[PDB]
Amino acid sequence: MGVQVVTLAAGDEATYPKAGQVAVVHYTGTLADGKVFDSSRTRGKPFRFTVGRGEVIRGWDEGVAQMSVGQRAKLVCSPDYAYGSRGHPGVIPPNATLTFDVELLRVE
Repeated sequence: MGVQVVTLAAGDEATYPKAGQVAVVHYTGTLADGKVFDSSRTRGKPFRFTVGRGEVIRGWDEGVAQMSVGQRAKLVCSPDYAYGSRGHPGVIPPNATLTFDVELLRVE
């Protein structure tokens, strides 16, 4: 509830991030309509963070939490569990659902 994950490219399906551990994945902006947005891969630099900490949003937390290394899927979560609330002009809608494509690269 509030965050959904749709598998896109099956990966290892064996190695998953641990609660409190630092996981590295690639996030890509995308709207429910399909409109593509700014992505991290665009700069050839994956985003890493501690799954469970307060540095990321609830969406990514659960999303990546249920993700596997080398696995790619879409992360469609609500603004209540992300930064969609405030958002920005030409970047993020006013408290609107968002779908960020997350791709696990490795876990640490």
